[PDB]
Amino acid sequence: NAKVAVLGASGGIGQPLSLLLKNSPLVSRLTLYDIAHTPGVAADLSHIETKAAVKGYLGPEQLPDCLKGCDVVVIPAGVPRKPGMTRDDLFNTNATIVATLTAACAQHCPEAMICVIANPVNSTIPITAEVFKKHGVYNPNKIFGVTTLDIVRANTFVAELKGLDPARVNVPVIGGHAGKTIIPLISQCTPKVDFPQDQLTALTGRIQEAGTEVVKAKAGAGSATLSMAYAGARFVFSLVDAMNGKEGVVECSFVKSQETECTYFSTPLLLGKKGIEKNLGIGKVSSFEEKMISDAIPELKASIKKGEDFVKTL
Amino acid sequence: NAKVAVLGASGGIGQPLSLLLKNSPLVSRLTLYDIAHTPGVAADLSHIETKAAVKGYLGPEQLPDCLKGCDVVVIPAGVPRKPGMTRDDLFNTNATIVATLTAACAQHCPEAMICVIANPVNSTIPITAEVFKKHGVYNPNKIFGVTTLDIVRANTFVAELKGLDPARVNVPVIGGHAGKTIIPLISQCTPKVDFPQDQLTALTGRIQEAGTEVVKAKAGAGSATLSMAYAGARFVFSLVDAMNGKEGVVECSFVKSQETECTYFSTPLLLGKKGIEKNLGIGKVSSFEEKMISDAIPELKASIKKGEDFVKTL
Amino acid sequence: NAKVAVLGASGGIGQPLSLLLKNSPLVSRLTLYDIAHTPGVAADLSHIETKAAVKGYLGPEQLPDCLKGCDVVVIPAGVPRKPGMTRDDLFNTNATIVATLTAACAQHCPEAMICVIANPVNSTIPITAEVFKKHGVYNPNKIFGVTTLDIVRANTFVAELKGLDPARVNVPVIGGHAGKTIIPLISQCTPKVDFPQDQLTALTGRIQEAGTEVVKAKAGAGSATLSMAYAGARFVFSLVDAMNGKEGVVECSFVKSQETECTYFSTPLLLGKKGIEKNLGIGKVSSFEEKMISDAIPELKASIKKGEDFVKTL
Amino acid sequence: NAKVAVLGASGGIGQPLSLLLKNSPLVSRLTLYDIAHTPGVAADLSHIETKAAVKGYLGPEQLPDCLKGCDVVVIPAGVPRKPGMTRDDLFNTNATIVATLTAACAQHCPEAMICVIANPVNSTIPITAEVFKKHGVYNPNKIFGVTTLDIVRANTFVAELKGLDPARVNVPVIGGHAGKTIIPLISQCTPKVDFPQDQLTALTGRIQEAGTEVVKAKAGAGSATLSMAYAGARFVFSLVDAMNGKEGVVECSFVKSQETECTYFSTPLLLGKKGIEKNLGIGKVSSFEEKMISDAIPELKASIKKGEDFVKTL
Repeated sequence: NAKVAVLGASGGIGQPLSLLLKNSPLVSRLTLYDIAHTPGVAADLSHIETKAAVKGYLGPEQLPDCLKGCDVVVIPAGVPRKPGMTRDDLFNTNATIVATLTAACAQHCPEAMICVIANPVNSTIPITAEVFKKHGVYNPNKIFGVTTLDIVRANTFVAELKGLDPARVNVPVIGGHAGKTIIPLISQCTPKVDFPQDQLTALTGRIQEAGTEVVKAKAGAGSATLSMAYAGARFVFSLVDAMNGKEGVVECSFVKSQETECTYFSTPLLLGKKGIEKNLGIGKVSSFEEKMISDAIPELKASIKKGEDFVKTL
Repeated sequence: NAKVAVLGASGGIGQPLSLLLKNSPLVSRLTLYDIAHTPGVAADLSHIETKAAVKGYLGPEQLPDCLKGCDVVVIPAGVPRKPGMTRDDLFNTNATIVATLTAACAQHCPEAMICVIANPVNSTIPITAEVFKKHGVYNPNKIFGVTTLDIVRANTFVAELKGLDPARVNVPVIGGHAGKTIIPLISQCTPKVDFPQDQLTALTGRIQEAGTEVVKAKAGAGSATLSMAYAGARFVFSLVDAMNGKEGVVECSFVKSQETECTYFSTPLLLGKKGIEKNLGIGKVSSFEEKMISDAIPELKASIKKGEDFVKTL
Repeated sequence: NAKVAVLGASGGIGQPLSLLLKNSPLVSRLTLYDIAHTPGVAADLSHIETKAAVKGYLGPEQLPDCLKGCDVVVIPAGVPRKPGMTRDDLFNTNATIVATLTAACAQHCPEAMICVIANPVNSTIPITAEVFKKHGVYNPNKIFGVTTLDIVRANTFVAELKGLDPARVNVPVIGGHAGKTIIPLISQCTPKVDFPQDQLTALTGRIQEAGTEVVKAKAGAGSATLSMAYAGARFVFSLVDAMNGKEGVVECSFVKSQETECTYFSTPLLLGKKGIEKNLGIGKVSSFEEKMISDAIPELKASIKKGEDFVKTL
Repeated sequence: NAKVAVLGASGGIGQPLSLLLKNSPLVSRLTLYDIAHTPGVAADLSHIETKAAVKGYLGPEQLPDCLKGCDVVVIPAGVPRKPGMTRDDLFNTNATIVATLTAACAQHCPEAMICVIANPVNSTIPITAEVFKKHGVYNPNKIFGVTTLDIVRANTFVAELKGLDPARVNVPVIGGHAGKTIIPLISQCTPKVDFPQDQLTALTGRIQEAGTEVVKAKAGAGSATLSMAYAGARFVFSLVDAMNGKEGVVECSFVKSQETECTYFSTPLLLGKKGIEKNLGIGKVSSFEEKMISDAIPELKASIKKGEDFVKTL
């Protein structure tokens, strides 16, 4: 079974994400990293009656030990938004956080699956790749920008409008994770759904700005933590099931891609033992959906460039 | 199709508990109450792709709306311990919180299952019962002091020592929830385990002081939260399974009892459609376990009387 | 010339108290101790344009370095109250904190003035004294329970009612620091003030419950911090000035005594180079005030015994 | 008889600031505003034996009552930096906070002195000015960006290197408050000091990034709070002294200026009853200092226009 490392385990996302991972029979070893509180979070989780052995590591001195033999590394670490902030306002802090932590992964568990939640994902994935490139252990099949929350939100909002059980809805979401770059493919939704354009546009904008909606609702107490923990655990479970030989596992994720002109893009991915087995690509989309893909590419390029430029300055 | 209310849903226990409940197909409605942050927590959780309708309530005016029509109310509300404190040290603050919240339950959802997590459970359950008596709606088959975390700990520690799958381990734990009153019935464990005496003594002590162990490890940042969320969720699920007619559902819980001279006591309970179907009692125990029961009684009685006396000062 | 150590410098009282000490011409060196955040606190304060050299220490291993050569040790360390709690609810944690910290003082700066702010003062001073006795380093003229806040409050409340400037009001307060052990001597007030018995009783009760009123006003966010830092600073400045040879320095403080049948009591103290120069005693009091002293004695003796018995068990 | 309002009085800066203001004989009315905790902060502070009347206000509804008849308004409200953030990263959040609070000032106490601590000061003072203009109550003599912490730091560092008492050191700092816009005029220091060129660049670098060093030293637990409180208090005292007719009070502050190409600039100001009595200007500076001024102007203009643009789209 899998050894999973959580970098930033003591934060708002990290604690409940670590709880969901500990509850899973797919995990046998769970290592927790942060700069504060980890030993306490680990002692807490270690009492839970599941097989996953839990250990907390504190400070960069113990970071190498945390990473040894890891099959998957999830990185919820990062500063959350306050009302008013854009995801780009977090770029500077989260870029150096992701740069520092992915360097440690490249040095200590370069063969591991790397799942980045830290925002803005549209720049932090490029950063992760370039950091891995500079260490000479670059593998684009094992680096994932976790955009799963966008799919989870689309499913819920569609299900609510159509009176369906969200657990049986699937809405592909492509592009990236910002405004802007979030493209819900309602045309490719299962079960098949039918919305008027004004209702479709409202639904689309709702999915696009759902992160901001939660920031407003929290009124300065941060951004999505619990739903983000759910989405992160879902993606890790999908990846680990696939690594154990489960067939047909498809998740959208922001990865190194030659699907569009963007070197990085989020599409549905067939997962497996090497990570990305096959990029299933964008597929058949509406004219409305195609317009969005075109409007988003400009921003994606900037975000990719910004992230790549940041690594060169190091 | 269960409707569940969480009173204290914005706290360290409450948030991860609410996440676990939201993730469950047993829950169709999840109402969250606190004095702060509930709208943000509910907005966060409402995005998760499960059927449970989530709503946040804030302030005294909204508490009745939160409770109306509930099948189960879980009360993690309360102040946590710091290193050096006993659970009894929290009595004066948490007794008032439990009194107020359980009074609201007696008025607005008297038929619901009331699950009290707030410590010290040995006194706050007596408070809850007396509050329900005052409102003329006391049903001892529906008031539960959640001691599940002790069983979860016992399962984990037994499994670690013997090298077992803790999912397969069930250790009955009786008495109450405070240092000396926690009595692990290792002799009644399934699968049956034999420990040499020195391991048995260290194991029993470890279970009894497990809560203090986590408080120490957290070093001033509170008590167990994530494992208490796990334990609380587990107990709610067992209760909901029983209400849906599932047979053979057994959980230990601190309830109104006849087993000893203590009017409240924790034993294994067969659960059913109206809560406690049958108190299975203490059963056959070792001499060592019998001695531990004898030692627990005076402290239990003292904690029980304290709770009763507090209600008489209201 | 004075070197002052602050034990608990990162806490709610500790940070503002450290700020006030940093701003004083009397302090040459300011060492700050805590189990978290001290380096950031020391760095923050070291930027202030005063002569005191500031350094932050972190964890028990660095406590000896923090204490070496200290002239005055201030101990604001400890857990604050939440609404509902009494000061004795903090006993178990704050007793353990005080016994540990004062044991380090007795070893590493036995000659220093020990100013204890940690509550309950009526027990924590007896604890401090017993720890110094156990190390064979007894000086009852150097151990102070900081009750200054009671005098500060009394001054303010009298001043508000009579329309005076609180800066020019002085009210001796004797006894201890908990509920009815707080005995303000309004008869000895300067300037002379005329209160009828009904207003006198209201004013006295206000002074006695002032700490509880702040806890209620803070509604879960702790106890008095800023006013406590002010009073702690005032007492440390008075003590240091007396150590500089300043004449006629008098402050009420809870110390080991033989003024009443309590072996510990707060009275006006003439301070000097060796700490307590002379205990000025109670002086002449009204009948109302004599009754309060008599009613206070049972509670004080019990708190003293509780504190002393705590050290003997360790 | 100065009435002082503190907007953001419950924050890390606001609480110790409010304490220092409460301790001063210059203040007669102290009104505290925030969105949480102010009643408790005011209760705490109201016990201190000084004459300042203290009142806590809570939420936008009580903001007019807080500001009514104020002579000075100090605004420490704002999100603090975490390691890796620039002050400009805080812009979107803090620009909204400042625009809201200053609009209320313009509506309810338009003749008061407005002192903004909220970062980035280089943009937030322009926001304040434009907001006041939009209400037609613009007075450039009464709006102050509090840069005093830069001077306090410069004094301390100079004094440390030269073995001087920092209380009797004065180093003018000009420009703005962000990165290279901080320009310490070591050539104008009193007493006169000579530094070799290598030390001067190091000394200048230390002063420029001093805020960042405290952020890193706090390692995620915020930015400077206690030194900022000290600096905020110093500036308010200077300004209040001058309003009572005290002569020769000089402070550097980021104000509306015609001293450079920039609309706003920090230089030594002579303060008076009207606020800015006279802008004392940059004065004679070295070639090194002239170079820094030249390099800084492009960044200052950008920050200025950014803040102006923000208000122009409300």
